[PDB]
Amino acid sequence: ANLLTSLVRAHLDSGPSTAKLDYSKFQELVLPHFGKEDAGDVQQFYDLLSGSLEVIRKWAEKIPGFAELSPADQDLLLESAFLELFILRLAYRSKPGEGKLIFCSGLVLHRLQCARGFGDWIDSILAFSRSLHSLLVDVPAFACLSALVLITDRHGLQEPRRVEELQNRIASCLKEHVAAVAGASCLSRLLGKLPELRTLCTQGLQRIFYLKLEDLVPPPPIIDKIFMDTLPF
Amino acid sequence: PANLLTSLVRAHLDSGPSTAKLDYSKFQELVLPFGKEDAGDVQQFYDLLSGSLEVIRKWAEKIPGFAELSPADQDLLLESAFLELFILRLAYRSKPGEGKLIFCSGLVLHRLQCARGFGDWIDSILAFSRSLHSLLVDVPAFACLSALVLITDRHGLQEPRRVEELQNRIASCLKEHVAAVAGEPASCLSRLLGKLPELRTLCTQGLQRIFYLKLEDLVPPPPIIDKIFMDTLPF
Ligand SMILES: CCCCCCCCC(=O)c1c(O)cc(O)cc1CC(=O)OCCCCC
Repeated sequence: ANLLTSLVRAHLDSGPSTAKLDYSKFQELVLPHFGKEDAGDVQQFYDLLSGSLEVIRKWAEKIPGFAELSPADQDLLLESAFLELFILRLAYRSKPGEGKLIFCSGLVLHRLQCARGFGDWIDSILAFSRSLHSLLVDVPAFACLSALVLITDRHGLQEPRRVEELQNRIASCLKEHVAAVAGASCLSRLLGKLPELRTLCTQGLQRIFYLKLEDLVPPPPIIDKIFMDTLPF
Repeated sequence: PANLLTSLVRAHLDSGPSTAKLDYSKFQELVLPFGKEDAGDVQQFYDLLSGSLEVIRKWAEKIPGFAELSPADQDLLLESAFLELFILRLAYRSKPGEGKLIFCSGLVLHRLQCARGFGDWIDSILAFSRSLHSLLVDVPAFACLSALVLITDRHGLQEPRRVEELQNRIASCLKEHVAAVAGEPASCLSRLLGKLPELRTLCTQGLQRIFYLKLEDLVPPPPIIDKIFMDTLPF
């Protein structure tokens, strides 16, 4: 499809390549102090979230149909899927067999260097990464899946039908791809790990909560809004 | 002083169950099985919190001077210390060598009957309990310590100087007692006061737990607990 192709093109451009990969800050051993954290750690965690939202936003803008949705709805979909997309993209691009977190900017960091800012949450993501990797999801299948996480019903959409339309479009594109390379199943197996993912988002909210409590540095505003809008109260 | 100390001790003892009005009817140390957390666990956790609330208020009312602070400041101090006090009184009352949580009603429960509702937080409390017990804090020393958790600076007080005054009064009372029983005139005291910052950290774990449960939203919190959660979030 030209669609599939546009999805893959959007996806690949939204992450880095082996070249663009940044070992400038990477250290294979750091001796941190567990269960505590300073302002640098907290800022870097927030900055990694921020930059991921910026990248995810540009990625979404290249999904055909997405940019013509209402602004409100664009924001709503992005904000509602952000954490879920952050984790999924992180898990898919990282290298858990080496303890390597690879973020969308190309920044590579070791699990121990992420321990301070992220807490447990980073270990939990790596476990998810390993589990997502054992499914062997190829790039076009993934390029579709990720878009379907974004383009989905959310409460408060102004034009849910347009969203549902686009959702169907992308579903068909995926279905078609997984038929073409076969020559319902992997999918049921994929959906099997969604609870891991729902839990992982939850861990993210808890970690933001905790850091907000700590208040060493204030969250960026859009991250802060997402945190708050996600809360049912 | 003096008689202050005596009023503190009297308030403290009257605010908890007698060794003989203790309730083991619900105690079971063997809990088969997990996994996750059902709704009966969440309600019991909220109910246990609730039950300490009214008791801590009557306890505070018997601290000399406390009723002579502004009503607004009274509410603020209670709400801001509820969690810390709940934990401190629990940690002191309970028996961590045996896994026994003893609540202010007299209800005795095993750490595994509290795990589902409280999560990690109960282990953290028990660790604190064990550590508070190694200090061998006698009842008057404790009767003072608890009051000092309540009577302390908080943001929004109308008369912080008066709160400070009463705080100092109680501090002196404590200092004096710990000198009169340890060897005059500190280590033990600086070790006692060491527990207050730990207690804040445990309050934090409580908020995190309430957050998480509010997120899960099996059962909603009681409004007054909910209000305390919300008022004591700086946002
Ligand atoms: C785990 C609790 C989720 C239930 C919360 C209900 C609201 C969900 C929602 O639609 C919503 C929104 O309308 C705007 C937002 O900015 C955020 C959300 C929350 C949402 O997308 O679910 C969890 C992940 C949030 C960050 C990607």
